Amino acid sequence: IRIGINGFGRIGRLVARVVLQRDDVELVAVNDPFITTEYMTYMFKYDSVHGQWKHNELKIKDEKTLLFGEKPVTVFGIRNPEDIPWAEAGADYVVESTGVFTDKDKAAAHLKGGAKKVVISAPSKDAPMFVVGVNEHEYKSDLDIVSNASCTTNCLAPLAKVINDRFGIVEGLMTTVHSITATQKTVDGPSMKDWRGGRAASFNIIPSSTGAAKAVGKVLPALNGKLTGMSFRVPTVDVSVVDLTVRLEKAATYDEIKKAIKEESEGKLKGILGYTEDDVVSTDFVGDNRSSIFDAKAGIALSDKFVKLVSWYDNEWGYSSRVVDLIVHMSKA
Amino acid sequence: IRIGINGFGRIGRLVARVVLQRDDVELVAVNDPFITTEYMTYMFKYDSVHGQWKHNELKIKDEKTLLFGEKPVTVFGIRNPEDIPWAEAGADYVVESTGVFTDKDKAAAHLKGGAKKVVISAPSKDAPMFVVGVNEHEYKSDLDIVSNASCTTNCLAPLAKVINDRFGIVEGLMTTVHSITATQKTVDGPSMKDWRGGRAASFNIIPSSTGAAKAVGKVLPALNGKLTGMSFRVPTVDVSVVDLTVRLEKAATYDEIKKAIKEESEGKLKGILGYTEDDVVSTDFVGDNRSSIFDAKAGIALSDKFVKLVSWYDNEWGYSSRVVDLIVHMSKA
Amino acid sequence: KIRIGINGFGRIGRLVARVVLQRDDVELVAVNDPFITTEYMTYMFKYDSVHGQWKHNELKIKDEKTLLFGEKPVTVFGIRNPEDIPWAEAGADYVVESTGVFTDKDKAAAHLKGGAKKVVISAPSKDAPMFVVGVNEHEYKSDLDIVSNASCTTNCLAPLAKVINDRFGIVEGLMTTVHSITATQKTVDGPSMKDWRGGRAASFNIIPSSTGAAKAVGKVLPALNGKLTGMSFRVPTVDVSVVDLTVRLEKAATYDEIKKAIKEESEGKLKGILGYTEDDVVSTDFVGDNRSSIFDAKAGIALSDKFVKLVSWYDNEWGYSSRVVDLIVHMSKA
Amino acid sequence: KIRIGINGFGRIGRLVARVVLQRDDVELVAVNDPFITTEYMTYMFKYDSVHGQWKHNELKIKDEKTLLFGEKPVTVFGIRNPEDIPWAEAGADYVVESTGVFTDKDKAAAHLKGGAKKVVISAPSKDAPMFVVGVNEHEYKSDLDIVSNASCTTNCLAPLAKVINDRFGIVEGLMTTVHSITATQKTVDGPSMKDWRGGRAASFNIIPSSTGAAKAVGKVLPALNGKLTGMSFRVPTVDVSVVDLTVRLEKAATYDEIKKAIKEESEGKLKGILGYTEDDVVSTDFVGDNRSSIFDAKAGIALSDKFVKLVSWYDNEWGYSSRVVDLIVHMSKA
Ligand SMILES: NC(=O)c1ccc[n+]([C@@H]2O[C@H](COP(=O)([O-])OP(=O)(O)OC[C@H]3O[C@@H](n4cnc5c(N)ncnc54)[C@H](O)[C@@H]3O)[C@@H](O)[C@H]2O)c1
Ligand SMILES: NC(=O)c1ccc[n+]([C@@H]2O[C@H](COP(=O)([O-])OP(=O)(O)OC[C@H]3O[C@@H](n4cnc5c(N)ncnc54)[C@H](O)[C@@H]3O)[C@@H](O)[C@H]2O)c1
Ligand SMILES: NC(=O)c1ccc[n+]([C@@H]2O[C@H](COP(=O)([O-])OP(=O)(O)OC[C@H]3O[C@@H](n4cnc5c(N)ncnc54)[C@H](O)[C@@H]3O)[C@@H](O)[C@H]2O)c1
Ligand SMILES: NC(=O)c1ccc[n+]([C@@H]2O[C@H](COP(=O)([O-])OP(=O)(O)OC[C@H]3O[C@@H](n4cnc5c(N)ncnc54)[C@H](O)[C@@H]3O)[C@@H](O)[C@H]2O)c1
Repeated sequence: IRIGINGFGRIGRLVARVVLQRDDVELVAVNDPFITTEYMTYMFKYDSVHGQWKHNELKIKDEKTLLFGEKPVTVFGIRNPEDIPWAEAGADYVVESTGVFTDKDKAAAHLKGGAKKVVISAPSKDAPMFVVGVNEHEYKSDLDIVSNASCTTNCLAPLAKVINDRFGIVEGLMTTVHSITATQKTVDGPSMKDWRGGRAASFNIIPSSTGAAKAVGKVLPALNGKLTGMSFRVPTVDVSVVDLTVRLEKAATYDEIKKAIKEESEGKLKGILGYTEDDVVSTDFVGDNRSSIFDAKAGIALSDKFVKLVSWYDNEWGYSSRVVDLIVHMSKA
Repeated sequence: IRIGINGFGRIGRLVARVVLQRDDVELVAVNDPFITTEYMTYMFKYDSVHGQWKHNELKIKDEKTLLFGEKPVTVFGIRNPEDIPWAEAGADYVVESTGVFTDKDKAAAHLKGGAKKVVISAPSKDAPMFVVGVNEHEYKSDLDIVSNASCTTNCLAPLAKVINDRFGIVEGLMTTVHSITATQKTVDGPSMKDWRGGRAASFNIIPSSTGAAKAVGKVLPALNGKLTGMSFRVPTVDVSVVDLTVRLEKAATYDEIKKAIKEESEGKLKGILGYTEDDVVSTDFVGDNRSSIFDAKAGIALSDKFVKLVSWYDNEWGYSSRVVDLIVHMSKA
Repeated sequence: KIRIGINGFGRIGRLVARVVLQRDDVELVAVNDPFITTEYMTYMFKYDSVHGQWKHNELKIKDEKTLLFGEKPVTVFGIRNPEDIPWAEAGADYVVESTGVFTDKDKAAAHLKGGAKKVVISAPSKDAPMFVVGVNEHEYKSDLDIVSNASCTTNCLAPLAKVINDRFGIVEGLMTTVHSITATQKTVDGPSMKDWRGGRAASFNIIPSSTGAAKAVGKVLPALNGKLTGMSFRVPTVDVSVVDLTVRLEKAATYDEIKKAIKEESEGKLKGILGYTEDDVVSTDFVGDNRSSIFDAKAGIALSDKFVKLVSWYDNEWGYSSRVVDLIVHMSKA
Repeated sequence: KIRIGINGFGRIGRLVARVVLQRDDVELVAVNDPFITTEYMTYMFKYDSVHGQWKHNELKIKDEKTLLFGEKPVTVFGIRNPEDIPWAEAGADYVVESTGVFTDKDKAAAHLKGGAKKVVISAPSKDAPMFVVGVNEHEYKSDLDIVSNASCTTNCLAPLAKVINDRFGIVEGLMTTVHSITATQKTVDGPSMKDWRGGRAASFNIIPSSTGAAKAVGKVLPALNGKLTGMSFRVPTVDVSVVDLTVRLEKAATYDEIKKAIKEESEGKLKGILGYTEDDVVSTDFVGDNRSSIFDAKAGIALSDKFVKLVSWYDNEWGYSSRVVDLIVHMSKA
């Protein structure tokens, strides 16, 4: 299980922290043209949210290798995927976490290097989409390039599946309150694709567009077309919270809904879905590695068919775990 | 129209800025035991959100009077409402904006001074509740003490009334993303009444409880029991956004909903309800004095009976305007 | 008379424009920014996170070409390359270079090829002469093809440093600045090849950052050249900074006397440039303050009467943008 | 042996407790806070915005009375008045006074009435002697009924100031601190009768704030007494501060030599107290760092070899809370 990372960013570095820590996978190659080999060293070591790394990893040679205890990782800086030699240093698995190559077409440039699989660290217009714990088994050794969906979809689908599996969802609207990301700006700046997105990120509540509810349909067909949503970017560095307003087919009191989710959190969905009854706020989930954590005391019901459910997620650390879990599930057909 | 302010806080100072600016009202008395006469001078002058004041106002005498151009305001520091002599210096109208005296019973201590009316700057368990533009006409010269509802209710009811007036609301769930307030804490501290509320305010998304949807019923009886909601406190100094997920009786496309609201914003509800199609984020509404501003591009519809609507509000400045408008409407039966 | 052009419609670009538009003695001719659509330009100008909505005007007419500011029409350019900018072809005699990427004297010169008579660089340069208004803008000479309005920080420091120097003389001085974030920073830990700490998430760190401001003062105030050095920390505020000045003086003084001295100069030659407050100010109190430097009497502290620390506030965006307009005006007369 | 009591379960209260609980050489006996319910105490201890969830333990048993920390049981008090605190009745030999409201030597003494042998004030005092670990904790003498662990800032400054002083001697020095917000500040502009700027909304202002840290150094380091003075700015970060030191030295030096000197002392007597980094650090890099002062070589700047500026990082909450525990331990031995 040799893993390469394309784009050593929030997700890429975090995914590296996760990979290097597990004993069943190994980190073979990193690519990022914008970060020099040594600089990678600094970026990996220090982190504003996740803390200084607690094991070890340094620069061995002028530009080609880092040393983690005793495992070499080679370092590339290649602007173009097709010109990444994942082959010439092993790494059957590639995490595509640049944000520019989500088109299955564009991520395939990785097959041209020596790479058996590609995992895109975002939703794709056109790549099978899997969310661990909900539809990862729909996977096949014959799918070359795949997607781990998005952090929001990963938080939503697990709650969504359980909710519909047992009470059925007539209709659903989701709102997420979400932390800022690399695509935002420190001060009002240009972002042609999304205008509300150039506004100074830590000083505004910025409405923002999210395709996750339309994505839950595409990993969970019973719900296809039955949910949609929007988002608000707000000024926290990390952690987000999903807010789902749903209409239930079968009448259910709040307490019933509560321990139906508690059960799955203990059962099939342990490690993916969590459940809490504490008075948590978002810093409480920094470093939490579940996909979704249901917040019982938070949610609210109008009537036993109409209800609002709140679930947390650490958009960076949770989603990064799931990437590794997909990859491992991949290698075991 | 002589107005006194109890508790020279965010709302009280802002309401003072609003009163002093209008020509149809006058600011007679301010009470606040925790702020000395001169200090009031400093607090009124400078403001982190609203800017330095643009007309003028200074300390005349050791502890009893401030001078605004040529109008004296007397300054009290009395811990107990019943012992405030609103009489002995005029001021028929009192804005109760301390946050400790929302009980109609407790606000009545103001009638014991020389005061014809009291306006509570918050919801009351037991005081008639009015939201300008929605039910201010249900008022009577015989109601002694009143409530201007809450900032969220003031943002919600105007959208709510229009929505139900024309398409009918079967069921509604509201979420607000809301700025932090004086009740929150800079760092994790004690708040026995609400635990998620002691967590460091500018570093968390903090779920929080709101009675506004249950309050919209109590100024708009058609909707009584047909909406509820929750809130998220987030790290912006001012401005909040209401997010309403509603189920409509009569089918309506999004565009229809849009210009049905546009119309009222131009019509009956001008100055209370606004409408925009721009890419606004919350700083865009700092200083906006409407009750509610509908954000068209933001909202979303699943189906023509199920829809999500987004409206902004400047929790401090909008609500403070409305207080003055209630008071003025009061004095004119 | 006095038509102006702006290259780089960013924070300084748009703001210098809110200024040029509010004055009578100056006109806004055209703007260039290859990264902002003509309609986007109206959105960005109109709404501002720090300085509020713009309250006079203001729309566009030409599919891509022209913006109507009230009734004045501004020509809109989306052109990468500076010499490809036909400034004159839309009579733009003065060009504000607020791009951040052409602070070189030869670099800025590309604007002249375009048919343009002067280029003011809204940022310090390695070569272009540096003038700070109220300190040495008289060295301007009509020959200077290209100029620099130096930095926000140098504008807060210099005015202040002069009064202190020209009344008690500065022997030795060290400068710290507590500065707001800027567009060069990152929302989230990200790549900053030229400055590593500067890649760290901006609104959640106190970030040591470099500044030349204390040495630039020597270049605009050759009296002081070589006697000042400093550093900065970027911190999570959207706008407004503060200068922290540690100086030793030849001429003994008290805090009261240095306080009185500053007030004097404040209404003298340096009115509107150097300000003086004795209130309990905090940084939001200075948002939209057009003065280059505001001295804060109650904040500072003294060790001796020769060893002292001096506090000056400044709105890095608005004071500086005002100053650019000022300096241009003075170059039009002289 | 070494049982400890905490008055004021706040930021310093709860954190000194995460410390006392992690060590073997010390026990946590009981806590007092009239404003926190016994069950609330577990919530507040458990979850923390800056330092994460606590990862060893930990529950309660007694309706109101007792908390189980792993298997150690802690007695919970909700009592306003210090002398009403029967500390001994629950064998608590050492009392950490982290309330903020009893920093007076006679004020702290109320704890002794309660049957308690020593009171460490987690904050500087007007009277109580001030010891800074690694600088002068040896002046402790077994007679001292009551002690002060001084301030977070004095702990960052003193260690550093000594190395500089005892190798090149400080003639004259001025200190600035860029400091994180604390519980004394306000989310929103609100009343601060004792300090007006300190009432201003904390996460949206750079706030000038006062500090005695440079003068407290003289009281713990009488070599330096009267040669340092300073100020601070509070800024929108939740934890971690940085010290800005402007000093002139009798003994000429280079930046390299002062750099080498600090490193030396860093592993010498002052290991674990004074730290030394040459990396590209920012303030989050120091969250949960238990050292009292971390010197930052790349940040600082030098004017002469007698005029220099020195940068030290510090986690005001965690370093200080570690230090309190340290000083108590040293008082148990000596
Ligand atoms: N941050 C989150 O909460 C989060 C969560 C889920 C999914 N994602 C997804 O992950 C992807 C990256 O997100 P991020 O938050 O890490 O952003 P990021 O900006 O920190 O990472 C981008 C990285 O890619 C590198 N890069 C850019 N072009 C490259 C190229 N052609 N070759 C190699 N490297 C290149 C950059 O230097 C940078 O380090 C996006 O697709 C994003 O939607 C992010
Ligand atoms: N800030 C908002 O967005 C907002 C919006 C709508 C309603 N309100 C309501 O307004 C009220 C106050 O809100 P705020 O945000 O201005 O808070 P705030 O803390 O700034 O104001 C409270 C003020 O009351 C003074 N005070 C306390 N006790 C007093 C007493 N007994 N006599 C006289 N003065 C006393 C205080 O010194 C303080 O100045 C609350 O009821 C709140 O729910 C606030
Ligand atoms: N923001 C401040 O506090 C401030 C203060 C004083 C000085 N300055 C200086 O001002 C300059 C710009 O600063 P800013 O803060 O406005 O930066 P900014 O990023 O906000 O603005 C730069 C603008 O330049 C545009 N741009 C980039 N490349 C261009 C090109 N080839 N042609 C035309 N436009 C281009 C960008 O689209 C952007 O709109 C820098 O040199 C900086 O040192 C900034
Ligand atoms: N937070 C810091 O960075 C820090 C660092 C160094 C020193 N200090 C010092 O520590 C002291 C406390 O600081 P803090 O930051 O933890 O403050 P804090 O407000 O967070 O904690 C004070 C605690 O004292 C409790 N309390 C108040 N009155 C009490 C009483 N009568 N009896 C028992 N408990 C009472 C409060 O409930 C609160 O839990 C102050 O003296 C401060 O100078 C704080």
